[PDB]
Amino acid sequence: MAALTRNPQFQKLLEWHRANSANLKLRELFEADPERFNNFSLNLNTNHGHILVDYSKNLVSKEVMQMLVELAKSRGVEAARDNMFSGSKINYTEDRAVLHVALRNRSNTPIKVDGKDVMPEVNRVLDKMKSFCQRVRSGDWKGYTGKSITDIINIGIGGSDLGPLMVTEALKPYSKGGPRVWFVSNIDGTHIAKTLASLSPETSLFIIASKTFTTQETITNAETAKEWFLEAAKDPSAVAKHFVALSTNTAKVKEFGIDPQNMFEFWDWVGGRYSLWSAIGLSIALHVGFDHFEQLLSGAHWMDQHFLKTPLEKNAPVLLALLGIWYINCYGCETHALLPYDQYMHRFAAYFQQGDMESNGKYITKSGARVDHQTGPIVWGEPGTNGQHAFYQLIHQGTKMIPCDFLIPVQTQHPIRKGLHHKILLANFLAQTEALMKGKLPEEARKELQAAGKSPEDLEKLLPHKVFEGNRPTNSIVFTKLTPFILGALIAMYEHKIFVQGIMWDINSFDQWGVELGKQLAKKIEPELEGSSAVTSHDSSTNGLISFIKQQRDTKL
Amino acid sequence: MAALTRNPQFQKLLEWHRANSANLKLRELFEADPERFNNFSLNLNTNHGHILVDYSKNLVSKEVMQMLVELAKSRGVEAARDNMFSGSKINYTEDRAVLHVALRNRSNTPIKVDGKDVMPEVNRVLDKMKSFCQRVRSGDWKGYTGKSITDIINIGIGGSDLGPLMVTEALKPYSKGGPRVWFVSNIDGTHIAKTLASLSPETSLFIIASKTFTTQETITNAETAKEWFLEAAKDPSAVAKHFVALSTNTAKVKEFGIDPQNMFEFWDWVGGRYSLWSAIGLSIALHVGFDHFEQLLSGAHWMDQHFLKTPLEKNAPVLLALLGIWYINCYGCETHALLPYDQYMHRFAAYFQQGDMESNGKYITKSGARVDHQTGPIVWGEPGTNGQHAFYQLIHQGTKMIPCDFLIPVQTQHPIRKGLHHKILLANFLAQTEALMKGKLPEEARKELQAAGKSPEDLEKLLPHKVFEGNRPTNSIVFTKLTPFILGALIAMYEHKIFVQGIMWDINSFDQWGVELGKQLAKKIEPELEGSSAVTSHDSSTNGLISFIKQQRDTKL
Repeated sequence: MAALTRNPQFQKLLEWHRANSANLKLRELFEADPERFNNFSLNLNTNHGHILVDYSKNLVSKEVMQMLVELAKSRGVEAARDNMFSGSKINYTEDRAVLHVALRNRSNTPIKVDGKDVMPEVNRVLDKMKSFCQRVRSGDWKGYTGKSITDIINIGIGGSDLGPLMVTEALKPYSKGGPRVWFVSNIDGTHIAKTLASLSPETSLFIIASKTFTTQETITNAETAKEWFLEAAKDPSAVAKHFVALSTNTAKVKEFGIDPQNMFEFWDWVGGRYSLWSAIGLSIALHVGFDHFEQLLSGAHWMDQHFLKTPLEKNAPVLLALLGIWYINCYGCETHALLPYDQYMHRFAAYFQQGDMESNGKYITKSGARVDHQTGPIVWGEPGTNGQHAFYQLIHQGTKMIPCDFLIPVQTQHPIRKGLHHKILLANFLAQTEALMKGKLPEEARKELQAAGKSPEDLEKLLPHKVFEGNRPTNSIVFTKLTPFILGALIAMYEHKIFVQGIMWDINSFDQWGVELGKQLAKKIEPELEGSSAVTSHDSSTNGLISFIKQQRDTKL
Repeated sequence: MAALTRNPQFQKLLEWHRANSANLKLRELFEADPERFNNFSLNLNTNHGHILVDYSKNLVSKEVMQMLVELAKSRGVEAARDNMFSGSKINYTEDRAVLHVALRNRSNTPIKVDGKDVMPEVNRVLDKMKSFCQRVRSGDWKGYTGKSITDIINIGIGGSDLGPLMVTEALKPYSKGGPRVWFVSNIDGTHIAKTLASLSPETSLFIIASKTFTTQETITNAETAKEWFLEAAKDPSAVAKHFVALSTNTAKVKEFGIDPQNMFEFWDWVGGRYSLWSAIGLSIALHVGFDHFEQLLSGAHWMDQHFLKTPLEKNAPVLLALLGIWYINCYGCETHALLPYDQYMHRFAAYFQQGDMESNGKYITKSGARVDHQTGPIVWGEPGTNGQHAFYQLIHQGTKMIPCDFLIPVQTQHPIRKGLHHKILLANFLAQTEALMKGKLPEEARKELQAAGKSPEDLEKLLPHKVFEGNRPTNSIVFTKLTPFILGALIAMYEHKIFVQGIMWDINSFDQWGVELGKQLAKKIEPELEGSSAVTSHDSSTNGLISFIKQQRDTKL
């Protein structure tokens, strides 16, 4: 088997689930214990706002939580965590440290890799970012015609895109005095084309985000941007005024036409999907200002310290991880829904699709043996209340068990109409988890149908359709306000949840070998598309699709 | 038990799956039969472009497809379809017809409800839409200060939002010379606030989209918009120049204060999640022009006729539906991924989250029996290559089986860099399904590591991590170009897929009782948020969360 399934604490948990889980009813758990909320929630005071992690509406008892905590311990979570924080090379397939925690280490306590403190270099790059932010935001940095920059365009894929996009979207209110920010990520020419259509080459600055500076899609997009730029500027020396790099490849950066002074470095122990805290976050710092960027880092730092210092049984990311293990490995739930009741957080779910799924969508353990159990879930979601009018029908009355995290700030950035909109938003946030837990009994629905004037025959037919079975578990994560600090804390919290789950499954949360095959096959297909000659080098489907492409590309519609 | 599980053709299929499915290996199926693509694909000629539905990379044989088609016949799919098209009241819990097909019935062949042809009224409203679009787009329609309209704002949620938003996004290249379109949907005040911040009351036209005209989010947003407008206009008569309604509820439209001549009517047999084809599509027609809206309808009509007239074994929506049944009810796959390799289609998956999940996320059958089998899947996805660089790690090397539909136009709207971007996009579209099908055997990975010059120890350490198990099934849907017509055909294709699955599960695809409970509970919580006193009326979590809200809402951050 595998490390997890051979673990006696896991076997005990699974056996208990088999024997007892059918008896777990949320309605009954709350009725039996008025202290349930108090005992199954964490009210975290960060000194810059509170984060309430309410996990009480979960299918767990004290005994279940105890078994889960014991499993975390016996899977080595405490030791593994300390190893991450100390710069041990826990990314074992690539033999790398995992040090996104160093990027936001505001305390500056030395963290060594290969015997050398990484903090001086972390802080040097941060200082460089700060100086660049001053130059651009002040208007001192001039474009090729001598005008201040009004637009910043981040070009990057995956981890070089999702974080900066999600964070600038979430922190939009903090962008007064900052340039507009745009994100180009898709190789699909539509993306860069529609972006450039609304820009002036005189006042636009491009941030090319790529560690190697050879990333195909990113560099292609970058080269398209440069071509567009040079059509107007007609001077290759002007490129340095309008293009900067988040990279370590000095030579390639120089060759592109970027001044190497404007290459913002990061390190191999910064995973792409954990990189917004590094140089990769430059577009964030430009948009909302360096002070706000430091606040974002500080919030993550607070959560890192919480994760590091807190006993497992009251440790927010650990508990979220454990509830996930319960639903994934005991209930067999494929998915995890992230439902922020916040329009600014509209890209939060998409972000954690990479953060969670690329980390933990794995099947080989540390020993090299295949898992014989489930690993990472499919993450998905849309903001409330919109989701209520799209897919909550299935959550309430479908055939899937779907653990959901509901998230909301207490204070809105836009308290319009004396708080009326936010009052309604909050009411829905609370009602939905209540509804998912309680459901609606036949006796409740029957009375409603009778009052509605339904005939005995119509009532009988309609009754089962109107019943809500309930017993659908949720987490409610509520925070004072979505500030840079609080957002930082929330992202870090999920980062550490993902870490804990990865350790428990005995997988590597920090590599991504599963992207390789698609890349290899794409490189082979690219040159085959040119010209009218038949392609026969693949399976008949790939061949047939290519044939269709060649036949249909000249058709006039 | 339920109709599906009692069905002998279903039990035959499931028994076959149990005995034979482990012997289905895609790589070997393709190697053994050069005709596989030919035998398991449909090349549809619409006379306005081709749609290739390639289902050959699925875990199916001729025998499987035969059994599925036989099951469709046994479940009365053709009769149920004919009943939909004829105006039979197949929405049995609400006693309503289901006639989104009437909305786009370009043939104008009578379709009767209660003995009365619906087509005259369908066409009357379409004519009203056409006339209104001409007046606004030409600049003839003037605001309260005598200026042409520059901005249209759709206010609506769910079915009154997702379609118009998805379609205007997808058809963006067709919007030249149209007014800017905005979508306000969330009750979250952020949504309307940041929209109004960018607008002038003098040049903005609001479109209040609501079937019932009583949805709290929509009416509240609409009232906020009206208040903002009237603060500037200071004249109630001016509202008629700036507010129109799309609804079935004349009385509530009048009550809100909208001119009866400013109401674009639809009917109870138009489901919200099937409503973009109706008056609800007004924002589409305004943005891209009524001619392009007619083309969208015409494409849907083509697909309607395809669905109606084609033998099941060669019927695109039927085959897509059957493959889904295979994966859901035999393999037990919770999810269905929609992955359009098209940035314009970035909201396609979100649209079908409602279309699919609100339709088929059900648990009660026509007989009144609770299902003892799975119904609708969780739909999710991001456009390629964005999703590709976020979560494909899990699709390739996780522990979940995830049916994926890959979609792409052969011709891009933006053939920049002499087609370079689209070449890369196409190569990745093709390579990913190739990779998912083929995988990479241990011996193949071994040879690669050998060639890289890895030591025996390093090779052995890395080997298992480099293996791709493959055998991951996909559909590839490729079409000449994403025109209004082709988009209409594609949306209708999935609508009918959803219909077929619903009939086979014996559920009602056209009601949505599951949204009621959340609405009820939110109304109760609303007034409880007012004031500083503790709430004790609910379970301890709901109470505790309310306590947190009250304690945290006055903290200065």
